[PDB]
Amino acid sequence: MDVMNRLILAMDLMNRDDALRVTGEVREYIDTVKIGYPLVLSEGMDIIAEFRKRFGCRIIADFKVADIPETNEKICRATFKAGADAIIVHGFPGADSVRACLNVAEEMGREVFLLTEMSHPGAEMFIQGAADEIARMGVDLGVKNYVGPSTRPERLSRLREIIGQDSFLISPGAGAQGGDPGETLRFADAIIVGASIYLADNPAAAAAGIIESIKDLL
Amino acid sequence: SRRVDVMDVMNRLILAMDLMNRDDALRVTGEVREYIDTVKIGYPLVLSEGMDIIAEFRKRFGCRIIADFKVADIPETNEKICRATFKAGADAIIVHGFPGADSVRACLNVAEEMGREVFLLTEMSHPGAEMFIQGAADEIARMGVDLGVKNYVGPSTRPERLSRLREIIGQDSFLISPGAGAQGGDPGETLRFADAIIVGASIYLADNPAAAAAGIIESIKDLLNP
Ligand SMILES: O=c1cc(O)n([C@@H]2O[C@H](COP(=O)(O)O)[C@@H](O)[C@H]2O)c(=O)[nH]1
Ligand SMILES: O=c1cc(O)n([C@@H]2O[C@H](COP(=O)(O)O)[C@@H](O)[C@H]2O)c(=O)[nH]1
Repeated sequence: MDVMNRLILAMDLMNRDDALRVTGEVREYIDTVKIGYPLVLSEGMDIIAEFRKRFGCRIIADFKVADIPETNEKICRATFKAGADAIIVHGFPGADSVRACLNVAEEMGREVFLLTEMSHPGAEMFIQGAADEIARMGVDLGVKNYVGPSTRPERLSRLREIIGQDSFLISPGAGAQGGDPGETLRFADAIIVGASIYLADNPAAAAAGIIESIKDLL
Repeated sequence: SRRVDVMDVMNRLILAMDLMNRDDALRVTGEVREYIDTVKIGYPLVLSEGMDIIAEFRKRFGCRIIADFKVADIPETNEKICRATFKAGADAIIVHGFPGADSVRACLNVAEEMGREVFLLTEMSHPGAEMFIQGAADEIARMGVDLGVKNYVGPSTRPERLSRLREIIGQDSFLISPGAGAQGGDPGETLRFADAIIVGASIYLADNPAAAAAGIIESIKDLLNP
């Protein structure tokens, strides 16, 4: 997919008015919005349909789907019915769980993003040791879209090595968590940015500033 | 209950209510209410009908509600998810252990503040669980013990693993177990180790869900009470 300015907004405000207002402020800079459970649990799945309709943007549902295959299927169907273009799925529950999501996405013309390694310190306990194998499992499953950590560019490089140059890689952890936009974009196709933008005094200025800092990579 | 300090679950049977429309979900839950007082509500129903389905279940049935949200994000996002869930009236939430201790601790802190419970999911019931989760499961359980977790989830499909998990978490912990029924787990064998079983489709897709629940209860009657 073609993400404008290589920048995806993580819209984790939990109030519909604040979420709509802030997203509107940065819409000229960003055409791809990640909506997760903080906003969806607070305002309902209809918020995905509303965002796509109002903003004419791509919506990635960040649901970190992590259940058994049959439940994963139900979650994916509900999510795509609401109009999401893509869904983020954990790889650690294994290949049948991921395949269930891939099957629903194929049926409905949507994409699965496989989360391979996470950005937070706790990721080092169990996920990091499995991450290379999760990525390889994704390759064998036919996964073309992946998520890996801005906070560990050496791990992004390794992930890129496994998934190849044609796969799409997006990366959270830039800004608030300490990752650097420019360094992350050496390996990832796009960065995900949340609080650095949505908690800024001027979200538009924050977005513009991030974009200026990576201007030569656009 | 098996101990005075653990969650009392009527008939050791928790309904996994994964129907995806309000009318069917309310009907089936109402039909089985004389057998079951504890309902696990997950994303299939919540995404379809909204978090206010929790409010409706509390109103109509007064059942204990476990929000099966398999929380599996970074600590900051986990906190937001737990806050929204308990704000909506859930009694407890289920959290993955695979993302590590800081992510689990975030959920425990919210539960502590809000006077609710966290269940730690240690090993899963489906075959895919063997690829990565099973190899980490003993360590995930020990992590739970180190963090002071009292409530755990482990697989009905593998009682030999439940035996081991019960060893790690001890007799003073509360353990519930999905995979009984549809996925092939046996209720009686599972209840050797688990305090309660979770059952979904073999009840909610039955021609007569009440009859299905009653049949499960009859099959485990020697294990019921207290
Ligand atoms: O490994 C990961 C995977 C994520 O989806 N995320 C998500 O990316 C976003 C990061 O937001 P922020 O820029 O405010 O740190 C959050 O929505 C978070 O849940 C993450 O931080 N790390
Ligand atoms: O390891 C696990 C953990 C679960 O929460 N579950 C959940 O338990 C329920 C099982 O339902 P069923 O009896 O229809 O197989 C589903 O809601 C599923 O998401 C599971 O099956 N295995």
